[PDB]
Amino acid sequence: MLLLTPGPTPIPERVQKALLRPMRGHLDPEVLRVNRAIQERLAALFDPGEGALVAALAGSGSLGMEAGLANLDRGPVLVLVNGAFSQRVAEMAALHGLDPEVLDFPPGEPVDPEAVARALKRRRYRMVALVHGETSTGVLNPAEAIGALAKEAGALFFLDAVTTLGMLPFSMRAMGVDYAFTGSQKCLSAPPGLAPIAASLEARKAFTGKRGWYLDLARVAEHWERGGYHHTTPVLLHYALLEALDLVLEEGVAARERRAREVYAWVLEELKARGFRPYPKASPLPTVLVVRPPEGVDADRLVRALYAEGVAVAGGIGPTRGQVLRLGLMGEGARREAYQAFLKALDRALAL
Amino acid sequence: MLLLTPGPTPIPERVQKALLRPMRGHLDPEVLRVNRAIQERLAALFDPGEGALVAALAGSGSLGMEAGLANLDRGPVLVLVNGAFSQRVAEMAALHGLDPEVLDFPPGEPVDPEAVARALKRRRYRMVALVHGETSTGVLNPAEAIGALAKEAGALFFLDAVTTLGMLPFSMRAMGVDYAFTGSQKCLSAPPGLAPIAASLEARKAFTGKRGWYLDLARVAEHWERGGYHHTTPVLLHYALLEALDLVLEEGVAARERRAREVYAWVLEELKARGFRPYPKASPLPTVLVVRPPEGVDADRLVRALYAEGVAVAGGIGPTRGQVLRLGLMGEGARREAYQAFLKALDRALAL
Ligand SMILES: Cc1ncc(COP(=O)(O)O)c(/C=N/[C@@](C)(CO)C(=O)O)c1O
Ligand SMILES: Cc1ncc(COP(=O)(O)O)c(CN)c1O
Repeated sequence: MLLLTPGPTPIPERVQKALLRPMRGHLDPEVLRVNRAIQERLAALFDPGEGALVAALAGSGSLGMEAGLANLDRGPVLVLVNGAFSQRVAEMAALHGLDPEVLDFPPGEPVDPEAVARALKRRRYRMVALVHGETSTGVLNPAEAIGALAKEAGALFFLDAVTTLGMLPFSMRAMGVDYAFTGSQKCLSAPPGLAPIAASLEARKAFTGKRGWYLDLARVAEHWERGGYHHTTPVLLHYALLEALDLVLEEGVAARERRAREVYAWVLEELKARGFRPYPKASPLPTVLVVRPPEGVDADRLVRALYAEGVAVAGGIGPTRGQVLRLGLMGEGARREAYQAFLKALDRALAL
Repeated sequence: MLLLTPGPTPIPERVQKALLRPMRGHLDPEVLRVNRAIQERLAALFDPGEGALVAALAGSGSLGMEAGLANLDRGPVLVLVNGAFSQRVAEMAALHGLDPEVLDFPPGEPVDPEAVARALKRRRYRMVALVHGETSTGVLNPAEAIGALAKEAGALFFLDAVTTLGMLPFSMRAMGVDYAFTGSQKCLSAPPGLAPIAASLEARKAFTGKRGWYLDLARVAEHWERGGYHHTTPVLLHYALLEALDLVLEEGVAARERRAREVYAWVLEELKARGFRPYPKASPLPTVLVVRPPEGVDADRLVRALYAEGVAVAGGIGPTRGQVLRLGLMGEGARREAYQAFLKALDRALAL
């Protein structure tokens, strides 16, 4: 089953094999040093700035998302929405009483900085939340510009980097980000179960909220910074993430962005040749190709057909449920060979 | 490094090797089949009653602990405390504004049902919380007795079964338990990263509190009962957990208890002969051997000495910090070969 879902992603033998290494306690100095190494690799990708909290939470990307909200002392929070996942952010903010304010943009269209700027003048915000690459629509948002605006309005900048960290240009310092996170199974090509996070110094000062125990970043810091006991960690996953991080760094994000952009380009031409149409109206996300099937072809049915043909892709989600095919070009998904196989399966699927 | 910490525990080869199976999407029909398989096995160990919610949360035992509290509509909650982990239960209950009422018992001593009976007559509790086996003290609490008292009081019965599920006789129905949980790395001897949970129909009816997103059991239910999307799951851990669950059912809980109790008695005599003394004053937990060191020997120093000899054990925690050694007799920890090596390393350590 070729894995072309825009998360989880294919795992390199080298990484998955790391899960075979001898099991150890979560407080074993060796594991503590493995955790130290992980922080250093993640810092090279995150570029978080001194005094920042860098860790890998024991959960999926969503845990990382909620941790960046549940610990916030207060709202209001300007949630920039243009997709299913920024919608999830607003959903979590509301749940936690951060009195979120939604600034909506049409699915398939990028968030507009000019619009953001005007919204920031209307009220004072403690935090502004954005999703770097909106997986549900295949849209890349202008985070660097947004971050500059947030800093001007004196608001913390929360950024979902699931579809970008490890594959596209990323830097918290450069984008003025106060909180970033991803999942171990995204562009990092590691097995799912961990959620790398990064909280700047200013984020930590504002993170005095106490609404959850498991996701309390203060408790998390005690283990990741001081080696104290918070809760038992998925040690084996830690092994795999460290190995996965070395792999990413050996290649370098520049080369990884090229892989994605190149394949994205010809796959779209191949799909347009077959009647498909790109979903994003502008500012496409290189790591996730989202397309509408040919007229008269049911997207979800096509996903089921592709599965039967040996290839797993994703259907739409949130605003695009039942309307598209979402193709992963994150990590090992972004491979010429993988997509040539996908096209063979697609043709078999379309013939039925 | 021989892993004899009372959690995590050594992992069977058959179990760890399952982590090498082909990665799949969290919604892949094959994975959903594995999940239903997981539920079947856990229901066999939990014996939760009809309509109960059974699942494996993506997180450590602590996530399972908080999940049964953060989802509770209202308190007050009578938290029976006699160890570090029942104290954690109290800390979570407070955070979530469930008005916890703590009833303390001396560390090293089991909770007394008669004292609980009186407390339950002093006030009407929405829930009664207990730790089946307190890992910090090596004490086994009278879960069955307390559950009968809870049912009479009309209170939901919350039970931490981390050191008991998968090794000691257990049944939510027989014990009147409404919420039970454990971790994958405990008696199940699987890789850490998952937290098996079981909520009774009555717990589900009362679980209408919305305080956390990730740990919302209603959302978890949507994925584990209807195959819907909640968040990406640790797919490889799921593969491993199921394999570990089968290993448990193939041996049988009755036989696993016997295995643990047999080693407990033998190791304890060997340790007494060497000047060690049992920490529990009554009702010793067969799955966790807690001992005080010989005269003149420091507990934490001995733990480091053992590590230097290639053996990993835990020192005290919470109320027993620096006063004891805690040896794991859970899952693969309960093996003669393992503890014979322990004694060899121990005598080398004691010689210095
Ligand atoms: C932008 C974005 N943020 C957060 C998440 C949450 O991560 P996790 O909890 O699923 O680990 C996803 C996952 N989106 C997936 C890959 C999974 O449903 C998809 O279907 O787009 C995502 O695309
Ligand atoms: C009795 C008890 N309860 C809960 C837990 C929580 O598990 P974890 O460390 O896997 O979060 C533990 C293990 N620390 C425990 O021993």
